[PDB]
Amino acid sequence: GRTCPKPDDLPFSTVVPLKTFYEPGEEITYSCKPGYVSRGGMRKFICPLTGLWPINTLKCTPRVCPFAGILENGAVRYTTFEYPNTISFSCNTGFYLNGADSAKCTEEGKWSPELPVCAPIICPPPSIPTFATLRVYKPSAGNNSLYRDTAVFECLPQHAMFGNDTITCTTHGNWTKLPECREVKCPFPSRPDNGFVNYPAKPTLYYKDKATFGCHDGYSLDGPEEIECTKLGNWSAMPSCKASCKVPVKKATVVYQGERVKIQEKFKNGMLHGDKVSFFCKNKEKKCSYTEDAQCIDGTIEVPKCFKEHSSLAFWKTDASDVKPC
Ligand SMILES: *[C@@H]1O[C@H](CO[C@@H]2O[C@@H](C)[C@@H](O)[C@@H](O)[C@@H]2O)[C@@H](O[C@@H]2O[C@H](CO)[C@@H](O[C@H]3O[C@H](CO)[C@@H](O)[C@H](O)[C@@H]3O)[C@H](O)[C@H]2NC(C)=O)[C@H](O)[C@H]1NC(C)=O
Ligand SMILES: *[C@@H]1O[C@H](CO[C@@H]2O[C@@H](C)[C@@H](O)[C@@H](O)[C@@H]2O)[C@@H](O[C@@H]2O[C@H](CO)[C@@H](O)[C@H](O)[C@H]2NC(C)=O)[C@H](O)[C@H]1NC(C)=O
Ligand SMILES: *[C@@H]1O[C@H](CO)[C@@H](O)[C@H](O)[C@H]1NC(C)=O
Ligand SMILES: *[C@@H]1O[C@H](CO)[C@@H](O)[C@H](O)[C@H]1NC(C)=O
Repeated sequence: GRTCPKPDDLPFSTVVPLKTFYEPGEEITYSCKPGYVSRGGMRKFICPLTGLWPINTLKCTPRVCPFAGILENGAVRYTTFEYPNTISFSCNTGFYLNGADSAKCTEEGKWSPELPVCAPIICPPPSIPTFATLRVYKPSAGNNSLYRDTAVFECLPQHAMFGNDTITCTTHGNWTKLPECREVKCPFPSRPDNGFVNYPAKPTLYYKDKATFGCHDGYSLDGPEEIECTKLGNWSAMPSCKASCKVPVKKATVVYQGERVKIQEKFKNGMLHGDKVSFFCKNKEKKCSYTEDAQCIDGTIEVPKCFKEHSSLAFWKTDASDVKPC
C-alpha cells in the first residue's frame, strides 16, 4: 500500500535488494562498487508510508593510489592515479627498469605490482684477450664500468690484432666483441734486379717490420720505397726496379700531367718507368691538332705513328703543337 518504486540507480553503486516495488517498511542498502568509496559509507533506507524514497547523498568516487608521477631517471606515462587505471614506466639512457614496466591501481587503492626503480647499467671488468694489454681503461663505477664506457687493448710486439681494438658497454651490461692477437711473421723480401733491398738483422721477420728498397742509376722503383709485414703474413707490396727510357725524339712539345711541356727539357735525364706523355698529331682534313698517348715501360716508349718531328731548319712547316685543337 503506497509502495516505493525501484530505487534510482546511482553511479558506481549497487542496491540490495533490487526489486521493482517495495512495501513500506522494507529496507535497501546502497554500496559503492569495489574500487570506489564515498563520504559517509553506505546508505540504508526504509520504504516509508508515503512511497517516496528520501534524498540520496551517495558520493561514489574511485579510489586513488599514491602519487606515482616521478620515476627517478625515467618516465611515467599516466592519465590519472585512480582505481580503474594503469600506468607504465621507462628509463633514461644508461639506466634499466628494475621492476615491472606497468602497474595497476587496484580496488584496495594500491599499486600492483609494486612500482619499479631505474638503475644504472653497469658492465663487469672486461677480460683481457690472450696476448694483449689494456692501453686505456678507467672504471667509472668502482671496480665496474658504466654504459657506453670503453676500453682498448694493444697487442704485444710482433703480434697482429684482428677486429676492432676498442670494446664498449652495451645496454645489456656486457661488452662488445673482443679482439684476437696472434703472432705473424713473413718471409724475407726479394732483392730486385738492378736494385737493392734493406731490412733489419734477425732470423725471422714479424708483423709491421719494415723493409726498404732502392734502384741503380738507370732504373727506378715500380712501387713503394718502404714496405712492411701485413697481418696476413705477406708484405705491403713487393716492388721491382724497371728501366728508364731515353727520350725518343730530339725536340717535341708534349702534354705531361695535363700541362704542355717540352719533352727535351722536362725529361733531360730520361723518362722514368710509367711516365706517360701525349704527342701532338696533325689531322690534315680538318687543319688542326689532336693527341695520342705514349708511355715509358721498362726502357721502351713508342711514339705514335702519326707524330712527325720536323727538322730544326725547316721553319716553314709548323709543328702539330702549334696548330689549333680539333
Ligand atoms: C652481449 O649481450 C647481447 C644481449 O642479447 C641477449 O640478452 C642477454 C640479456 C641474454 O638474455 C641473451 O638473450 C643475449 O645475451 C648479446 O646479443 C646477441 O645478438 C642478437 C641481438 O641482441 C640476439 O640473437 C638472437 O637473434 C639472432 C638473429 O637475429 C639469432 O641468431 C639468435 O639465435 C638469437 O635468437 C641475441 O640478443 C644475442 N645472440 C647471441 C647469439 O649472442 C650479445 O651476443 C652479447 N655479446 C657478447 C660478446 O657476449
Ligand atoms: C696477401 O695475402 C692476402 C691473403 O689472400 C691470400 O689468398 C690465398 C689464396 C693465399 O694466397 C693466402 O696466402 C692468402 O689467403 C691477399 O688478400 C687477397 O686479396 C685478393 C682480393 O680479392 C684475393 O686474393 C683474396 O680475396 C684476398 N685474400 C683472402 C683471404 O680473401 C693479399 O692481396 C696478399 N698481398 C698483399 C700485397 O697484401
Ligand atoms: C674492488 O676491488 C678491490 C681491489 O682493487 C677489492 O678490495 C674488492 O674486490 C673491491 N672493493 C671492495 C671495497 O671490496
Ligand atoms: C672500429 O674501429 C675504427 C678504427 O679504429 C673506429 O673509428 C670505430 O669507431 C670502431 N667502431 C665503432 C663502432 O666505434
